Amino acid sequence: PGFLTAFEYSEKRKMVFHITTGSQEFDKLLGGGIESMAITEAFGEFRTGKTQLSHTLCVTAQLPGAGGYPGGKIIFIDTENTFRPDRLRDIADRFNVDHDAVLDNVLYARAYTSEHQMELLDYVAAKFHEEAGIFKLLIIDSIMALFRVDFSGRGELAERQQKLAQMLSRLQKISEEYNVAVFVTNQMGHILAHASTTRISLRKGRGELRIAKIYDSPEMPENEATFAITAGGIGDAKE
Amino acid sequence: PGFLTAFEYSEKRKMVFHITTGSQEFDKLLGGGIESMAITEAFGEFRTGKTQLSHTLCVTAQLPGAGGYPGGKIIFIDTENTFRPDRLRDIADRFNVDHDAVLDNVLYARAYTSEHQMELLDYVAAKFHEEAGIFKLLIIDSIMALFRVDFSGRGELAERQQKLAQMLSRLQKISEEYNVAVFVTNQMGHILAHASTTRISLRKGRGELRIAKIYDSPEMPENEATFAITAGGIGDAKE
Amino acid sequence: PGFLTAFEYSEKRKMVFHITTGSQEFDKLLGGGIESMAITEAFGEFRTGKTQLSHTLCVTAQLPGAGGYPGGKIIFIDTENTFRPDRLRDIADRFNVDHDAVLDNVLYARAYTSEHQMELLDYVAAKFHEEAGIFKLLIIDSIMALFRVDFSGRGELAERQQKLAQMLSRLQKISEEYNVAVFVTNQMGHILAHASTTRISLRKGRGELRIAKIYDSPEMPENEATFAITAGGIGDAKE
Amino acid sequence: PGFLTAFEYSEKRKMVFHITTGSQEFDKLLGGGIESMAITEAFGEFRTGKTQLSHTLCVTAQLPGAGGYPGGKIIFIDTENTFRPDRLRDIADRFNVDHDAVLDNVLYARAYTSEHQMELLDYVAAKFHEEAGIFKLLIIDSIMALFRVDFSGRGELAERQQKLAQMLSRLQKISEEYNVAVFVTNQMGHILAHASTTRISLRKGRGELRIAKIYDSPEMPENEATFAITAGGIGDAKE
Amino acid sequence: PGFLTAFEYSEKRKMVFHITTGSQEFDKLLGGGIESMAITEAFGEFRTGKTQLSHTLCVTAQLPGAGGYPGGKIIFIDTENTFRPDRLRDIADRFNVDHDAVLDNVLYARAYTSEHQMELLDYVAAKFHEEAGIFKLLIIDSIMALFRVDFSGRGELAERQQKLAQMLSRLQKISEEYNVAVFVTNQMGHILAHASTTRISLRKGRGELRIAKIYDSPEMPENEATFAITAGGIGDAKE
Amino acid sequence: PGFLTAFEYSEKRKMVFHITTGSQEFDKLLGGGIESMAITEAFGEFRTGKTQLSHTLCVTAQLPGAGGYPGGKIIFIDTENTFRPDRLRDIADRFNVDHDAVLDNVLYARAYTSEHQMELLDYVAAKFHEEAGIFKLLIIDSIMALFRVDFSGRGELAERQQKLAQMLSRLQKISEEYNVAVFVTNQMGHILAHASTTRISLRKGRGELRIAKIYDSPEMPENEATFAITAGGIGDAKE
Amino acid sequence: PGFLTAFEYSEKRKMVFHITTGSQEFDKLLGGGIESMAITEAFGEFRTGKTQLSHTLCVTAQLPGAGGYPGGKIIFIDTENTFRPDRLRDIADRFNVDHDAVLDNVLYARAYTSEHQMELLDYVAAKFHEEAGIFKLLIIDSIMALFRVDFSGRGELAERQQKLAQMLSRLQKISEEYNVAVFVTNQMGHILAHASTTRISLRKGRGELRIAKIYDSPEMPENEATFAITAGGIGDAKE
Amino acid sequence: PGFLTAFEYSEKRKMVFHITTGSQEFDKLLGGGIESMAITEAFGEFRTGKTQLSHTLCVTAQLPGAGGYPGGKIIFIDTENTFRPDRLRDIADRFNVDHDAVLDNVLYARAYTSEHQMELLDYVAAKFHEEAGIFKLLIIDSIMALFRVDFSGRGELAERQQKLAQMLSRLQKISEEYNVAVFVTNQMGHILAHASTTRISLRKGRGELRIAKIYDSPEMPENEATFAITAGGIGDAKE
Repeated sequence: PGFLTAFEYSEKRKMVFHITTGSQEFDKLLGGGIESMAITEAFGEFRTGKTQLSHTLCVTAQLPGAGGYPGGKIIFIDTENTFRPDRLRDIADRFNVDHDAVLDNVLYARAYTSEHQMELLDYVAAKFHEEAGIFKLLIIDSIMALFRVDFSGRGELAERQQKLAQMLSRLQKISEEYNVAVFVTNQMGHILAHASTTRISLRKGRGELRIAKIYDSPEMPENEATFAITAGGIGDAKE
Repeated sequence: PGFLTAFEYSEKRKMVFHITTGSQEFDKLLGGGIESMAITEAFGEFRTGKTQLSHTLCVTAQLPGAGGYPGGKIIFIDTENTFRPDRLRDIADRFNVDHDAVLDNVLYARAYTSEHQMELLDYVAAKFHEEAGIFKLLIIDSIMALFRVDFSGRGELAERQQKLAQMLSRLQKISEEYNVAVFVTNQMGHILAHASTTRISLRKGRGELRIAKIYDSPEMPENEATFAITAGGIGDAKE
Repeated sequence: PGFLTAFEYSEKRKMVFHITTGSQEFDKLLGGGIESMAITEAFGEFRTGKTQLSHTLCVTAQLPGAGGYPGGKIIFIDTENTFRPDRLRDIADRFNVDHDAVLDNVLYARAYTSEHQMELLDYVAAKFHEEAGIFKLLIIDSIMALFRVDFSGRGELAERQQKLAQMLSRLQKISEEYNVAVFVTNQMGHILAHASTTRISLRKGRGELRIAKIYDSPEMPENEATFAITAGGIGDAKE
Repeated sequence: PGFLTAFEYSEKRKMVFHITTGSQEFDKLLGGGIESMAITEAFGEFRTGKTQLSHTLCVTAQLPGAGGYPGGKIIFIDTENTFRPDRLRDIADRFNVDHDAVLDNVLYARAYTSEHQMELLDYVAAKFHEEAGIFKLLIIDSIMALFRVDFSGRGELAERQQKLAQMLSRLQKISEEYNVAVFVTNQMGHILAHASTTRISLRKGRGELRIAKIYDSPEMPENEATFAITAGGIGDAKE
Repeated sequence: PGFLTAFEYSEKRKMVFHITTGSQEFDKLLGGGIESMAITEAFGEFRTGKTQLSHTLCVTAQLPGAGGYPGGKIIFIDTENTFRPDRLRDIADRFNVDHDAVLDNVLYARAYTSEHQMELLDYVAAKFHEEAGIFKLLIIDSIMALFRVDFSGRGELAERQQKLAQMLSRLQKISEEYNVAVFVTNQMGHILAHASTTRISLRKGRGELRIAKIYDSPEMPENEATFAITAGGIGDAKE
Repeated sequence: PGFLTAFEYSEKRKMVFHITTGSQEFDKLLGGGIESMAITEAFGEFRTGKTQLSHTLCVTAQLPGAGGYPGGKIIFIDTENTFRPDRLRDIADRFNVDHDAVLDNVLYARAYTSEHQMELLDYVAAKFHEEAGIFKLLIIDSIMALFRVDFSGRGELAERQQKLAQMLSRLQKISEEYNVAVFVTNQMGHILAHASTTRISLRKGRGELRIAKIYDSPEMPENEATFAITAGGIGDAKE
Repeated sequence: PGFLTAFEYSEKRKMVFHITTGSQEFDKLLGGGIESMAITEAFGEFRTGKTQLSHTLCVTAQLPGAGGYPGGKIIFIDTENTFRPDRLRDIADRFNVDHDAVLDNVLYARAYTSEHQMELLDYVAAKFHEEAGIFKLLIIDSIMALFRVDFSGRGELAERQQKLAQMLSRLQKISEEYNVAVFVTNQMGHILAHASTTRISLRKGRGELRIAKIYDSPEMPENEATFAITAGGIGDAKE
Repeated sequence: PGFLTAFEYSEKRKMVFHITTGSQEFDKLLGGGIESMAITEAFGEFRTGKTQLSHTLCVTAQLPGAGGYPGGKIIFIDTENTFRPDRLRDIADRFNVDHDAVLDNVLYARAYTSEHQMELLDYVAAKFHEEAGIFKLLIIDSIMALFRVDFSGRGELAERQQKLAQMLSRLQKISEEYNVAVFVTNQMGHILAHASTTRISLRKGRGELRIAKIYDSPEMPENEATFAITAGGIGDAKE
């Protein structure tokens, strides 16, 4: 049938793995961190760490971890142009790992147009459908931002909202079907809400520390998560 | 004739069966719980149990019960992505039933687009028309939510309201004609009102307990229903 | 000629028969109750008896009565889905009549779409044109309600008001031409006014009793009608 | 020529005859009552006698009267559905005339649609063009009312005002050309003003009596007309 | 050439003749009365004599008068339907003239539609082009009034203002080219202003007398004209 | 080349001649009066002399005058219909000239439509291109007025402003190219401004005298011109 | 390549020559006066000298001057119609030069339509492309003014702004490519701003003197320029 | 694949070179100055140095400097028309370099239309794709300004915003792919924001000095940069 049983489905959910934020109190809000078969969004301020974090996971998703997560290659479509391999080699250190590796470990792609972006997504698939079990994360930062662009004024939102979900769906179908963890940064019943299953909001608690909270995610705790940031990516906020 | 007699019709209504909410005072508002040949809606808050309940019935509709209700397979189209087989095996327990069963007992399907959703509904039929008397519940949560999406702004509601009922009708025609009990969660003379014969409103009475009320349903009692929630699904609220 | 004489017409009006409301003071407002060759509308509140009454007449129109009214079969198109054969067998009693009869005595049909509804009306005809003198009532509750649905927002009322009367005319042409009594419930120079020759408004006078009044009908009395309701349908309100 | 001389025209006006209202002080406002080669309108309240009067003339136009008016057959297109042959036989009495006659004396036709209505008018002609001098009155009550219906909202008045006069002209061309007296009831430089040469306004002076006045008619008197109503139609209001 | 010289033109203006209003102080405002090769308009109140006057000239234009005006046949297109040959025979008297004559002396035509009206005007021509020097007046009352009708709401004035002048021009081209005197009644840089060369405004000075003034006409005097009205048409207002 | 030199152009400007207003202090504002190779406009009140003046020049442009102006034939397109040969013969007198002459001296043409008007202008050319040096003035009064007519409401000004200049250009191209003096009366960066090189405003200084001023014209003096009017056209205002 | 080097470009800029305003303090604001390979605009009041100045340069651009400017022929497209060869011969004097020369020295062309204007510009080219180094100035006064005309109301600015720059570009391409100095008068990020490289604003300092300032031009000084005007064009303002 | 690895990408970023502003405290804000594989924008006031700076870099990008930047040819598309080779030879001095060189060192192109501009950009490519490593800077000042032009009013921004990014993308694809440093001046989630990776805002600190700040750029410091300007381009602001 065009669908499977509950059992046969939970057969799959046993392959749900979390990718560490690199911040224990942050991973706790996500009860593990980034999840698979689920698009996760990054809510923030003008100056947010989402861009920083993206790299962090560019690696964590290589370091084996909890739940017997092996670690795997990655795809980093960069709409904005803030990707910095240099930041990577700066992190692999805090995790004591070969430089050329982490880098040989991340797939990079610049998103220019809002058609290019999906020109890409429909390709990310092929590479996932080619071989499987290798790619554990699909990080696109930021997805939206590039769409507010090619729009035809506040009169053609209709070609945008239509196009936006025409893909955000194709993004969902990837996540759960190919089993990976898709991360996404941006600054916006909004189509990119039901779309993303977990939404993290970010605020700054005075330079060093950052407060991560949830806007809407299954079993969402009322408490916040205090985390810090440094060269070595994201980590715990000590005394 | 393109229609049957009153007698010949009441011949059918004798096959109307209720599926337990798992909460006596809740089943009383529905005078049995979920009904057949009738779409039932779930009104709620940002954080409602409708999503939880859906699973509850994912099972109750397997446990034989009142009115000589046998129990049967099910179809759970999930628009939102909050279906959790794990929650099931956690309930079958409170009802002392084989795990692999309950699961082998539920048909799962993810709704991605608002066309996909009906691509599905027109199929749910085929499986119902293939063999009969097996499927006792059609649970779609949430039906609407996925439609507020593919819409073309607040200018093309016209393609939406048109499309929405183009199906909500096809949903009705299933319920009564194939005799099953269709449950539906959402958060909205509104097309999805005459559409659904029974509308349940949900409010939270301080974490543990929840107050279920009726917005509009035949022989609707003025009183509310106090029920609780736990791992084992929905149940009665004790002292 | 495409029309007949006054005499030849009054030849027909001698076949005008009233169908009892089951409430003497109610039948008096209608000077007999429901009339033939005339669409009668039911104005009411959120919780009105119109739905209850519909069944009442589902029978009364079988019990011979005043003006030498024989009694006959019936057609109950149900847009809403509140038809209850069970309620019937509960009434035939107060009128001491065979159960299987009353039921074998009513033609049932669910209205799903606003096209289906008329798909039906144009058929109700055929059955009336096939044989005559058998069907004494055409009860559609509610006619409107199902139309507020398939509409294309408050911008396409134009396809609705046009479609609505495209039928409400076909409803009139039935009533007078085939000589029957068409009853209709709903909650709205309004097209469904000139359309219906007799309009009854309903208000509730504290649970037990109900006050029926006229909004606009030939020889409309200024006085109201106090009637009650019970399992056995509609009846007089005693001390 | 496509027109005749003044003399040759006054040749025709000598065939102008009035049809009694049955109320002397009313006939005086019209200086005879209803006129020929002239559409007369009936302005009124929710509960007006125009509907009653229509029948009255259904007969008066059979009783020979002033100006050597013979009397003749009639055509009563009924848009509303309030025509009552019974009311006729109740009037012929006050005028001591055969029942079957008065009735055999009136041509009846129900107007359903706003196209039907004219489907009729263009036929009323044929019967007038067939033989002449027999039909002395063309009573359509109400003309407008049925048009406010098939309209396409307050946006397509343009198809209505256009259609309305497309006929109200065809109504005029009948009146003067075939020489008859067309009466019309309704409740509205308005197209149906220049259209109707004589406009009578109606108000109620406490149940029994009614006050008829003129809104706009050649040689319109400033005074009103006090008339009464009973089973025998319209008559004078005594002490 | 497509035009003539000033001399050759004044050759024509020597054929300019005035048609008496029947009121000396009125004829003085027009310095003779109605003029030829010039459309004259009649401005008035709800109850104006313009309709009365029209007949007056229906005759005066037969009585030889000043400037050696012979007198001639006439064309009275009647949009409104207030033409009364009877009123004529009532006037020919005050001018001591054969009845059958005056009447045999006026050409009558009812204007029904706004297309009919011009269907006529383009014909009035033919009769004027056929033979000449016979028809001295073209009286159309009222020209406008019939146009406010067939209009398509206040949205299609564009088909009206366009159509209106499409003719009012054809009316001008008649007046000066065929040399006659066109009179026109109505109640409105307005297209029907430059159109009409002489505009007379009418007010009522207490039943018997009427005050005629000018709104805009070559060599327009500041003074008014006091005139009366009776069976014999329009005349002077004595002590 | 598609243009000539400055010298070769001043070769032409030596043929620039003024046509007397008949009022010295008026001719001074125009430093000669009407000019050639230049459209002159007449701004005024409801009751202005522009219409009177038009005739005045109908002659002055025949009387040889200053700058060795010979005098010549003329073309008087009359949109309004106020041209009066009689007024001419009344002026030629004050200038002691043959009557039949002045008249044989003016070309007359009535403007009916706004298409006719230009139907004419494109012809005035032909007569100017046929022979030259004969026609010294092109007087059109009023140009605009006839255009406010055929317009399609305040929505189609676009067909009007477009059409208006489509000609007012063709009017300019005549003036300078054929060397004549075009006079124009009317009552309005307005298209008919850059269009007309000299704009004269007119006000009334108590019946007898009139005050002519300039709205916008090369070397426009701040002072006004006091002139009078009589049968003999326009002249100086004495003590 | 479709472009040249910086060197090869400065090769051209050595041919940049200024054309004297005839006012030293004015030439200083322009550091020489009018420039080449650059459109210069004239901002002013209702009564501005821009029209006067145009002639001034009609000559200055013939008088050799600073920077070894030889002097050359000129093209004066006149939209407005205020060009006066007479004013020229009045200036050549203050510069002691042959009259017939200065005039034989200026190319004249009247701009009638906004299509004609460019019909011209695309021709001014041909004459510049034919032979070179002869024409040193392209003076169009005023460019805009004629465009506010043929526009289709304030609704079709879109055909105007589009058309306006469709040319103002073709004007730029002339200036720099053929090396000349284009002067332009008018009265308005406005398309005719980036368009013109130097914008001069003009105010009047009491009849005799005028104050020239800059609105926006490379190296624009904060100071103003006091200049006078006389028959001999523009000159310095003495004590 | 349609994209490269992180390593293989950082392989490229090692070719990222900065081009000196000529102002140390300015280069510090950009941590080197202009960057490569990155469009840099210049925010300013009516009178900003962006135009001046453009030349400065027209050279600096020839002087070898930090990070082992060799120096190379350049492309200066000039929309505005303020490019001054003379200013160059005035700068090469402060950097002691051959004049003919610096100039032979810059590629010049005037942007006329908003289609021309891109007609160019798609060519700048060809010259970059022809040979590589020679052109180190692509300076377009100003990009926007020329677009506010050909727009079709505030109604067709839709053709503009669409067209604008249709290129600003093609500009990005050049920068990073061909490795150069694109500088851009102008005065405006705005499409030309995500578009440009580094945005510099400019304010004037009293004639001599200028304060450069950042509006939005990766690792944007809160501090400002005080720099000066002179004939020799941009430089440091001393005591």
